[PDB]
Amino acid sequence: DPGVEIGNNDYYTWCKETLSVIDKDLKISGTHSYYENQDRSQVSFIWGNIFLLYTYTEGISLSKSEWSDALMNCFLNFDNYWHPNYKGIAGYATLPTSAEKVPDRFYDENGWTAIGLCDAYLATQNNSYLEKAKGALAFSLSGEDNVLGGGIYFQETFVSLPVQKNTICSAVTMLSCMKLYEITQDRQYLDAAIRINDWTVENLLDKSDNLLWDAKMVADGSVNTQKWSYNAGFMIRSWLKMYQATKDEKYLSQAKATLASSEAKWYNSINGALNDPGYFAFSIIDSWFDMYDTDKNTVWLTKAFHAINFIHNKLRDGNGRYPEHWGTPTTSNLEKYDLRFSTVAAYMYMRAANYKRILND
Repeated sequence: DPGVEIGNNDYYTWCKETLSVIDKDLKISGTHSYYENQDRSQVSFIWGNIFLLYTYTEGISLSKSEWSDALMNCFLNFDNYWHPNYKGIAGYATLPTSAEKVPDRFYDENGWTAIGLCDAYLATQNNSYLEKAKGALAFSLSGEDNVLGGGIYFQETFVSLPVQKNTICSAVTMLSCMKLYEITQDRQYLDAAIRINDWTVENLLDKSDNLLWDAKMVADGSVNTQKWSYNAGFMIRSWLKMYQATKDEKYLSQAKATLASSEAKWYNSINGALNDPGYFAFSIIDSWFDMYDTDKNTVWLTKAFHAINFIHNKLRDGNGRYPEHWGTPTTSNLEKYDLRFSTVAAYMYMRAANYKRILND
């Protein structure tokens, strides 16, 4: 029973507490923008804001009236990161930008954002959210070409990084495509997800453990074989959507094989720890929630609540802050922190609150 794991845990309150501390530490006074880190000297990179977007969006499921304004204010902050036309195409930048400036854009960042904006549209029916979801996803899809036979580049403007195509770009683009396919019923999104998936499985999936390698270098086809939880997790979420859309059992079997291997590699089911950066490992928890949505087996929720309980009860420090990595209990207060460390925890708490509500309905 997940009931045993949920107990009297007030996930909804834990989320609000976490958001309060984030705002205190990192909200830029007089704005709805956030600093990157404890130095409070640079506006945040887009990524930590994406976890806020996800949190407020999920909040709508708990209370539309409580979270609608927060979601809209977040969306309007994202407008600061939107570039309406750089070298012929619109898309989000990693830092605030405007039409007359040169942006630094990433195909993965745009897909992470597209996912959130699709969910925001599903929650609210606000067309402006979907317009940007489509624009962000179009930007991600513009990173796809037949160099290496397919796949999507890490970034628009390579400088110090070698030119490469990356699993996370495949995976967030696939999931975005599947969400927009559900909304629009336009088969071109489904076909894109299938094409990108076929390339990704052929080039970046390790058949020995069903985990995902990180990237493939354009210069020589060499693979970065580092295995990160989020490369598996976003592929699992995508495959589960593809299963729902196609009813082809191959997607479910692949999702289950990759998820089992992800649990074996990263999850200590005894204490609930996830042995990776939180801003990656949360994707395994979202995979468990998707599995519950798929088969209604409550054991998936027991795992999710156990891991989220660990975050609160073992990772949270004496100042209500969160560490980068989820693998080990926190034993002293953090001196350094970036926006994404606590925002991902807030998101997890809101997801947990939602599933607690669903179980008690």
